[PDB]
Amino acid sequence: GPAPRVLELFYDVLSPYSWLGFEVLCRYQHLWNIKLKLRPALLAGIMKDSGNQPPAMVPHKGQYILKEIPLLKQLFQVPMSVPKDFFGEHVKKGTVNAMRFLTAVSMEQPEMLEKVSRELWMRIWSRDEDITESQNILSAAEKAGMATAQAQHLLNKISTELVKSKLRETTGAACKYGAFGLPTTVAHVDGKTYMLFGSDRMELLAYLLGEKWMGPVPPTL
Amino acid sequence: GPAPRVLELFYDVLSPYSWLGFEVLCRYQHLWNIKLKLRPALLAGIMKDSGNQPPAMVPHKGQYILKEIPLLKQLFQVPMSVPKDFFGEHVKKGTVNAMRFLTAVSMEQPEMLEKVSRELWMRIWSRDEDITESQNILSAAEKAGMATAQAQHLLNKISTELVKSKLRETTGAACKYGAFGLPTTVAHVDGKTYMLFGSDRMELLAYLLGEKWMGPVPPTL
Ligand SMILES: N[C@@H](CCC(=O)N[C@@H](CS)C(=O)NCC(=O)O)C(=O)O
Ligand SMILES: N[C@@H](CCC(=O)N[C@@H](CS)C(=O)NCC(=O)O)C(=O)O
Repeated sequence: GPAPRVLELFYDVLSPYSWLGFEVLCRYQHLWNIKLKLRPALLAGIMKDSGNQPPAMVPHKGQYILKEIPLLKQLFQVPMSVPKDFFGEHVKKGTVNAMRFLTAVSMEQPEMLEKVSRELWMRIWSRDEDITESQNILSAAEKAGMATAQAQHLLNKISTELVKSKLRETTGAACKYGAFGLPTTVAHVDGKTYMLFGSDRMELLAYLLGEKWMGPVPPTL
Repeated sequence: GPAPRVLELFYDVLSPYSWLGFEVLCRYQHLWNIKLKLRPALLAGIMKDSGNQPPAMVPHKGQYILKEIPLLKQLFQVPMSVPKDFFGEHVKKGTVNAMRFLTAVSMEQPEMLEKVSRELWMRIWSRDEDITESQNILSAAEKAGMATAQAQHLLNKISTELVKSKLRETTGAACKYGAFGLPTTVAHVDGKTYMLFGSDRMELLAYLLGEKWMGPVPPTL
């Protein structure tokens, strides 16, 4: 049939909404005529370029997010839980090491990107564990089924210039597309380019794609 | 059968997303076991009684909104078109008048609230006409099917203290629920209270209610 439409998903494991958007597209890549391309980006890098302000700046907005997540995780069926101090410890510690590792993985082990991204989320957004320390990142990759030698090998590269600039490029591409936050999904359909922000634009995306929307947890074939 | 669940929708005709959320709930009040209670509120008051600035302050973000509206109007099937001087004209001015009239309508002519609200949006958000002048607001009420004498009568009360404070009270109730923008929908289900922001949370609202989601334009049959 018709060539699949390419979907570029820009995300940062630091983001709970990115994990929601990510699981939804991951589920639909076996149902819609699409080709999912995972693009590891840095939220901080995107908020920096886009000159975007902290969505928490507003007391009711930040509060709202923390009360919303526990409801959305049920709908989307993603085992996540609001950290003990998200806006404090995880956000300020950062994700550069994680995002750079995922970048290395997308360059050398593209078939593991999905699972390793999921494991890093399981740590920070499911078990409130740390994902800034090499041995922790390494544990995530190993749970994702990656061999210890291979994981360590990629980890050794996150300090490389190839990987460092690959991350900066990938997050610059998202801004060039107009990104101002994550998740950002860019859909390439019949010569057109759509940029959708958030994990609640998957139903609009189906419409633009001419695909059928069946909820965040569509029925497996 | 179980008593219907009350859904409170806070909206301001100034808001294009409030109109989207508004039409969605208006179409589902015939399908879901719910009771829709339209609550006219003033965005500006919500923006103040919460300290939340206009979302267009982030350059990349205002642009996203104006590009997204044309796509969402199709999905939702709502005849809207983006104004010209949205800022130094429609917004800079205000809707205080239109929201006060809608408040008077909700107090004396509750069965016309829906239609009149829909006609005021048709003006500002569909034909880019004005809705700050009495004779204009009047025109909206007439197209809604409201007799000119009745409409004029209500218009004469928008200066009253009853009406003025009713609008302030209603928009304050939104803030007490945690509102930081519009549309804000508050669902009361089994003793629990959910506050959902946006026209893109109806699919989560359906899950919380135990109802079936069938897109922004459910099968009226
Ligand atoms: N409404 C979106 C919210 C997504 C969101 O708030 N993402 C955060 C990072 S986890 C962000 O990038 N925000 C930028 C903004 O709100 O302008 C959803 O339901 O997924
Ligand atoms: N993504 C939401 C956006 C709703 C929105 O942007 N609402 C505006 C008024 S029209 C607001 O009150 N924004 C406050 C904010 O974004 O913090 C939707 O699809 O409804």
